[PDB]
Formats: sequence, structure tokens, C-alpha cells
Amino acid sequence: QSLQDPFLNALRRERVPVSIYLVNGIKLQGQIESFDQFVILLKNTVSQMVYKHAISTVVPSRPVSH
Amino acid sequence: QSLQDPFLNALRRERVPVSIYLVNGIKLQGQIESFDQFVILLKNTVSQMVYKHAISTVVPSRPVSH
Amino acid sequence: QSLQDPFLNALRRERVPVSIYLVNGIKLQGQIESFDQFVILLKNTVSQMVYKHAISTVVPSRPVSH
Amino acid sequence: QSLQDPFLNALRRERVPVSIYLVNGIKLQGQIESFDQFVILLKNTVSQMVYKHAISTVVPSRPVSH
Amino acid sequence: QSLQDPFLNALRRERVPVSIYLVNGIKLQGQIESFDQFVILLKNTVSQMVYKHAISTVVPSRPVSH
Amino acid sequence: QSLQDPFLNALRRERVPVSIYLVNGIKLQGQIESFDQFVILLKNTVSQMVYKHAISTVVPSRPVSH
Repeated sequence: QSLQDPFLNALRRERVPVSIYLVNGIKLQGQIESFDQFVILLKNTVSQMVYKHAISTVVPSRPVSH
Repeated sequence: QSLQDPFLNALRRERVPVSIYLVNGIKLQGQIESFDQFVILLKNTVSQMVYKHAISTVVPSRPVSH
Repeated sequence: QSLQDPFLNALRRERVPVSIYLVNGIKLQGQIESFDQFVILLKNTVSQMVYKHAISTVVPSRPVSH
Repeated sequence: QSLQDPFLNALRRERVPVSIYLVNGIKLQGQIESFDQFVILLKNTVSQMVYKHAISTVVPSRPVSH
Repeated sequence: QSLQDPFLNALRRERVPVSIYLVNGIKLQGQIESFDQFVILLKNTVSQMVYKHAISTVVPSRPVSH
Repeated sequence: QSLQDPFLNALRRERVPVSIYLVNGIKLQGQIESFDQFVILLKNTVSQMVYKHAISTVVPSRPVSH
């Protein structure tokens, strides 16, 4: 049903450092702790809850199985 | 069903000071009083009703159980 | 079902002056005359129909019961 | 069910000159010829089809019954 | 059910040159080859697939029957 | 049901280099590896997951059958 779900899940499972680029030009970095329909929880010191509607791209720091 | 709901609820329940970053680059601060499907009520002097569609991230000022 | 509806309704009923901040950085002011699922009618000289998708926050000029 | 529909319909029926402000800061002017769920047709020389998602506000040039 | 569909269809059928203005201020030009629920295919050398969510207005270069 | 799906699928199947223009003015380039309802996976060194809501246009580098 989804390519998004298995991609994000691979990133979460493998604890791959990612860059999440926002539509406003900000780049966030961390590891994906969890996600659901509308948000991604991006972990560093604290977990930032990122609304998907604000994201342009999710870019892994290295290739991942998917 | 949701990771967003228990995260926001933990922030509300624990009265943790948060930063809510808007997609336009404004940073709001306060405590989350309540929220529903589409909005978050952010309390200081008055309660500001923030539309989720305008939010990029919600960042707690300290780690919280979730 | 909603926190948004009773909040906007309190603002409407009590005729509280509000500021409606748009995502593009414009601040509108007036009283909320009415609202529905998608829009808020903001009254001054004429009524401006404001699409919720364009709004970041609704901020009352004084605390209101909700 | 809607306040938006009777408002736009009053503007259409009465052929009131309006300003439609876009979220990007452009102001369009004309008369509303027609509208549906997602768009407003704004008439001058030609009819411009305006997506509601791009609109911040619709402001009549004079008060209208609604 | 729709005013959008017959408008776009008239533009497509009559092969009228159009300007499609994006919310970010870019103006695209061409002829509408096809469209569906979410996108418009705008033809010149190649066909550009334009997401409706990115469009502010569609403006025909001359009046068209609708 | 869709023109978007067969267009993206032709681009994927034929491995045509594309430009994906974001609403914020960034231009991404690569080949479309896969896509679903909400995202496009754009391949170069790694696969970037691009949210459709952030895309304005998808432009093939050469004409493609559709």
C-alpha cells in the first residue's frame, strides 16, 4: 500500500542518521525514532516532532535496504 | 493509531515548556493546554490557537516520557 | 470532538477582539462574526472571509472562557 | 453546512467587486463569476481560475447581505 | 459537481495557450494536454506534470467557452 | 482514474532522468525509483524520499510515451 512506510521503517530500524529538509529551507538531522500517519519523531538530545506537511525530503546519510 | 497524540498528551500532562516552530520561521513558546485533530492551544498570558498546518516542529525543552 | 470549535465559538459569542496571524506574516484584526469548517469571517468595516489554511494562529486580545 | 458557500454566492449574485488576496501576497481583483468546492472563477477580461488553497482572504469592496 | 473540470476541459479541448501561475511566483506557459484529480500536464517541448497544490491560478490567453 | 500514475510510471519504467522542482525553488535531479500515493523516491547516490506536497513540477529530460 505504501513505499513511504517501509522506507521510513528501514531508516528507523537501522538507526541510520538522516537529514530531513523542510520546505522552508531548514535542514534537521538525527535518527528517526518513530513515525505515524502525520509526523516523524526525530531524535537527538530530545525528540522533535516534525509534521510531514512541513518536510520536503528525507535523505539517508548512507544507502539503506528497501 | 497515533504517535502524535501520545506525544502531545505527554507534553500537556507534564506541563513541559515547548517551542513550536512555524513553517514561516517564527518560534512560539509556552505550555500545551490542549489540542485536537487540527489545532494546538499554546498557553502563556492568553491561549493562542495554533493550526497544525502552520507548524513545522514541536520541540520539548527537556526530554519527556513517551 | 473539537477544541477548535468551542474556542472560536467563545471568541464569537463574547465578541472579543482578536488577531489572526497569517502564515505569510500578515496580521489581521477584528471580531469573529462566524466560522465554519474551512473559513472564518472576520468583521470590521466589511467582513473578510479568511481561509483557515492561510492562518497560523488566532490570538484573543484578552483571556476568554473555554 | 457552510458559511463559505452563502458568502461566495452573495458576492456572485450581487456582482460585487472583490479583492482576493493570495497567500504569496498578490492581490487579484474582479467579480466572482462562479465557484465550486476547490476553485473560484474571477472575471475581468478573461476568467482566472483561482485555487482556494492559494487564497488567504476574500474581501468585498462594500458590505453585502449574508 | 465541478466548475474546475469543465473549465480545464475547455482549455484542453480548444488547445488554448494558458499561463499557470505557481504559488511561488513562477509563471509557466503552454497548452493543457490532460489533467486529473491532482495534476495538470502542461505541454511545450516536453510535458511538465504540475501539481495543483502548487498552482495559484490558471489564466487563458483568450476568452473560452465555459 | 489517474494521469499522474501512468506518467510517473513511464518515467520510472524508462529510467528517464528527471528534474523535480520544489515549491521553494530547489531543483532536484535523478531517476524515479518508485512512488506511491504521497511520495516519490528519487535516486542518485542514495534515494531521497520526496513528499509530493513539496513538489511543484516533474519535468522529464526528454519526451516519454504516455
